[PDB]
Order: sequence, then structure tokens, then C-alpha cells
Amino acid sequence: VSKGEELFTGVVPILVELDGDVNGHKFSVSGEGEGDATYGKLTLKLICTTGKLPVPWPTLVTTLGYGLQCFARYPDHMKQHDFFKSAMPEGYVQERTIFFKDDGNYKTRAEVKFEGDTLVNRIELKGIDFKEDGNILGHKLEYNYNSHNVYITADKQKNGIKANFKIRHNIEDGGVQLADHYQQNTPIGDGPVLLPDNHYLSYQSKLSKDPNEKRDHMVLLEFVTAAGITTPGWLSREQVFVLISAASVNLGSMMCYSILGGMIFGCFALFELLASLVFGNYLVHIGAKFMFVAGMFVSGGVTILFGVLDRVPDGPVFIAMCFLVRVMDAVSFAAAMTASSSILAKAFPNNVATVLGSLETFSGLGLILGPPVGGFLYQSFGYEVPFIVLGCVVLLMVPLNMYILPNYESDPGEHSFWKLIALPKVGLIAFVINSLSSCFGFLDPTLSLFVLEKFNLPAGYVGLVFLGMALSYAISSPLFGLLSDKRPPLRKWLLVFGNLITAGCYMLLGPVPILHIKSQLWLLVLILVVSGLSAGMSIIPTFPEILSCAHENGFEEGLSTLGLVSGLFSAMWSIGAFMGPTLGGFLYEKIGFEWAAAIQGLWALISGLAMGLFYLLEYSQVQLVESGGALVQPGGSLRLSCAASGFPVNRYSMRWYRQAPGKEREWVAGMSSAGDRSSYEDSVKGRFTISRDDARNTVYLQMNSLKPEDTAVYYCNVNVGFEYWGQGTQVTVS
Repeated sequence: VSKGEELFTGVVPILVELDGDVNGHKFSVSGEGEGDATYGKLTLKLICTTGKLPVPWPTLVTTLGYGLQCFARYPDHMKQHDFFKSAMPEGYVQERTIFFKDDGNYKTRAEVKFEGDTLVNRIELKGIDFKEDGNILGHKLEYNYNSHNVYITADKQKNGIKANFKIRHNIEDGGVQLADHYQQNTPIGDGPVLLPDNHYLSYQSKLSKDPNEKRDHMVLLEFVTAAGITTPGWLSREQVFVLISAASVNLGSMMCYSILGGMIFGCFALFELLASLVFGNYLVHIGAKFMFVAGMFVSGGVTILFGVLDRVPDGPVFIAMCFLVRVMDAVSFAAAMTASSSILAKAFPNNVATVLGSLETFSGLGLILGPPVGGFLYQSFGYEVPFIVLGCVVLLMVPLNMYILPNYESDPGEHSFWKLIALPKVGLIAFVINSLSSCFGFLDPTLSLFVLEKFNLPAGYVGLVFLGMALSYAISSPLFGLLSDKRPPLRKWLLVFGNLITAGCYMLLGPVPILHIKSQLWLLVLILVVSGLSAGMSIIPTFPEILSCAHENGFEEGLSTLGLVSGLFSAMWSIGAFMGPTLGGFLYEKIGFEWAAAIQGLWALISGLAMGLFYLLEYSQVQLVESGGALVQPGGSLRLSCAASGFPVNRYSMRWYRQAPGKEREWVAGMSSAGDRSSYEDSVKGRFTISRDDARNTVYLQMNSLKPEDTAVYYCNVNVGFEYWGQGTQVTVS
């Protein structure tokens, strides 16, 4: 942990300057922008100062944007393997040699200094023996730039680091220009520097042009991720503390609710929805550490003040005190649910779906510990004071949770809330949670009364029925959260089919007389535990889906947009609990349970029908599939098909790449964006053939006179603005 990491928490300005010379032609560029190293983002706006550039812009991106090594996003594991910010305020020197294949050479000398809050790098270039008819001076490069991995090694003799890497440039004809970069990074400070081990940095790039700027300009968007060494498997000290603290608050919440589970419900549901909304909006401004101790402290008093309601007689001293308690029952659960969702998804960045299932399963052990209330606490005091004694250990979690939860801070986000509810996808997923919570809240007042009028069973015996539905939720929550995380494209099929079964289960719960199904006890047990399987399969992946929908729209990553999303998850769980039971008592008056379960499910039937056709009709994401590689004897012919989805193939180019086993990936063939020019590898020139079907959205590569040298895994490459590759298929010649 070096000193310079503390100065990088936040958006810091950037300024860039370059004075270069190619073959006696002088040029100079300058610009400004902003970079944030908390989540690895960099925006660089270059403006050419001499008015014209003899070299293409992507040849100089690796000196300008790749010269800003200090905005790397290092994880918690490799804070110690970080050389760039190790002595950052002093600055450092990048000395680069940039070798172009069968072209000239670049020598780069760059100084990085930290003056005030502005980081200024000054770059001197020298270019030699560029060919006039070549790719560089001929300007045959497309206006695109692609991803790369950069490998870092250390050096003790100069106390700095060394690196070697190779970028690829797309050519208008179709080929690839290869550039090999050797950099030496030396620190000019006399303080301690960090010498790391071997690792790499994934660079993702985006090129853009301003609509209003006329003079020759270029806009760089850069994402940097650092990786390279295997995680040890042991969880960090932050991950263990959040998991043990969030599990205990859901255990005690169901523990006290397992004993005490007209205008009051109207007062409750509006101020439960209001407290879940605004207190989730200002999660940035209040502080998530003080949220998780504010909810359980107020909810700790709810367990205490319920006992003292017995002392007062009925009237203004009883009813008005039921007005206050709940308010504190609602707002503190609304606070505890939104706080526990925000603090847990930050702790597990790529495990959001799995840890919700693990958290909600341990809350399903809470109602298993129900009749332990009747063990000794009910037999000792009865109903007067069992609550204050249990409330101590709830309130004794205060010194533990204040010490064991980490402290986070974040700048408030300038996005309005809103805009988020105006999305087409957030609106339809709000309808599903409204529909799913409506069907859950109907059975709480009304299932026991149907059994009483038909099967004539006591409500204590109906208490076993409710544990039948909770037994299926507890086992469905981890497994359906386990499969939600590993396959992100199938969470949209997993959730819509979850609501569709719930419509079908509830259709047959109280059977319509047209259906001619006889109702009995063993059928009621079987049909309800299936409904637990369907409800748990639809309630778990709706939180990572909204988090996925926010980041694709353009919202930032961190504590800001996580707070606004988790506020809605408590909010749309509350609107189901308002129109569920209250209209449930309305619709129970009309006909009865033989239709009140059928009409409850048609609203869930239209809920899965509306969003299910929204995902089906207009899903679009860039995916590429290869198929057809097999065992071919030498001298034969083969055909390989790359199929594309998400983008039109007519206006973009397609390339092919090979991977021999144990060898570096190499380019095979390319076609221009106009469908007129093409290029091939020089070793296989004239023996392969590239082709496409534009209206079919397919590209084909045909192989004539195969040799054992061509045994490789083949991939299919496209540049939309971000680089995409296909899965790749293996071709063996033997």
C-alpha cells in the first residue's frame, strides 16, 4: 500500500501535450480531459495544433492514451503490485520504441508530472523511414481502435518497470498492421517505489468525433482493468464480515415476526412505499454505514415497545400508540432491507445473484426456529414480557455491527431518478414484481378461510401449510441464484417462465368449475409447493437484471446507482402488498376462492405475456458463432460459417483469425466494408476464399488444398466501436 493511492479516489483532470517529427515533418497536438481511477475510466480530447496531421490518429493513440498508465483499476488483491501510483506526485518517464512491420520506427520520450491537481505529460516523437506508398503515410487505416492485453515485468537495476506488447491496426483494404512496443518506465522520485510481479492490463478503447469541432480532433474513451495472477481462493476480510453480519439481521427479523406475523393498511402501504423510495434515493448523501445501524436500532425498539401496549387501556392512549409503532415497524424494515441490499452487492461485485440466494435462505431458517418461541419463552412469562429479553441480543448487535462493517463513501450521482423509471424494461419488470407480490399476499388472509369453509380445519393446522410453501423457497433460492450468475443471457428466460408457471399454479389452486378438478388436501399440498418453486425462481434474478439494465443505459458503477436500484426493489415489493390483500378481500366478497385464485393468476398471466414478448421481439446483442470444423484429410476442401447477430453485416467488415496450439493468434483474411477489396495472409494467398451473404447476415470462408500447417482454431472478428470475437472452432488436418 503506497502513499499515492489516496490521491486517486475521485475524478482528476488530465492534460496532454505532444511535439513530434516524422521524416522532417514537424507536428504538435495538445488537449485536456478527465480521468477517474476508482473504476478505471479516461476521457481524452485531442486537438491538433498545427492544423493537419501527416500520420493517422490510431498510430498515436498508443503514445497519448496508453501513456496514462496511472488511471488503472487495480482490485483489492493487487493494491501492492501497483508501480504507477507508487511514486505518482513526483512523476515518471516513459521511454518507448514503437516498431512498425515493414514501415518506419518511432522513438518516444514522455514526462509525466503532477502539478496541482493537473497531471501533465509531455511527449517527444521521432519517426524514421516511413514509406510514402505504405499504410502509414498512405492513410489506409480505418477510424477504429481495438482491445489489447499489456504484459508488465519489473526491473531492479533502474528500479522501474519494463513491458513488451503488440497492437493491431485495421486496414481499409482488409489487412492488419502489426506494431510491437517496447517501453521502459523509470521513476524520478527519490521515495520508495513498488516493484511488482508479472501481470497484465486489459485495455478497452472507443474512438469518437465531436459534431461541432471543425479542426482535426479525436475523442478517446479508455477502460483499464488489471489482472494476471490467480486469486488464492480465501475470501478477503471485507467479504467475510459483510456475509456474517447481513445474515444475522434477517434471522432476527423473521424470529420476532414468527409470533406476530382498514385505514391502518392504507396508512401503512403509502408510508412504506414513501420510506422505501426517498431513503433509497439519498443513499449517497446519508452514508451506507450509518444506514445499516439506523434500521436495526429503530427496529430494535419495535421489539421493545410492543410489550408495553398491554399496560394501557383501549382508547386514545392505546390506539394513538398503535399509530406510532407501525411507523417505526415500517420505516426501519424499509431501511434495513434497502441498506442490506446495497452493502452486500458492493461486497460481491460479480456474485450478486448468488449471495441474495444465500442471504434469503438463512432467513428461511428463521421461521424454522418458530416453535422455539414456545420452548421456554412462552412457557415462562406468557405474553407480557417475552419481547424485551429477546430485544437485548438484537440491540447487542450494535457494538458488533458498528465495528465489523466497512466504511464506504461516494460522490452523489447527477442522474435524475425520474429517468430510470421511464425505461421500457424497468417498467415491465416493475409489473412482474407487482404481480408476484400480489399473489403472495392474497394467500395470507384467504387460504385458511377457504379451508375452514370447505375442509374445516383449525388455523393452527393451516400453520403447517404455510411452512410447506416456505420449504420450497428456501431450497430454490441458492440454486436459482447459482444458475443466474453463470449464464447472464438465460436470466431473461428463467424469470419470465417463472411467472408463467405461477399463473398456471394459481389457475389450478382453486379450480374453476369448467376445469372439473375436485379439490382435496393432498392436491392442495402438491400444488402449493410447486408454487414455491416458481415464485423463488422469479424473485431472485430480478435484482441483477435491473443492475444490468442501469449500466447498459449509461449509468456509472458503484454506490450511487446501486442505491437507486435497491430502493425500487423494496418499492415494487410494497405495491404488491397494497393491492394484493386489500383487493383480495374485495374479490373474496364477489364469488369465492374457486374464481378468486383464477382471476388473481390472469393478472400474472398478462404479466409474463407483456414483458416476455418484449424480450422476445426486440433483443439485440452482438454475438458471433462458428461451426463446421472437423477431421479433413490433406488436399480436400472445407467451408466454415460465421453467423452474426445484433448488427448488420452490410456496412461493417469481418476478419478471420487463426490459433495454432501453443502459438500466438494470427490473422487469416479480411474483407473491406464496401465488399470490393479483400486481403489474405501471404502464406495462404490464393488457396482460401472469403465470401458473404449480406441479407442472410452470414460470412463464409472456403478452404482449398488443405495442409497440416492449417490445423488451428479459427475465430471471427468484428469492430462495432468495441471489439468482438466469436467462439472459434477447431480444424484438424491429419
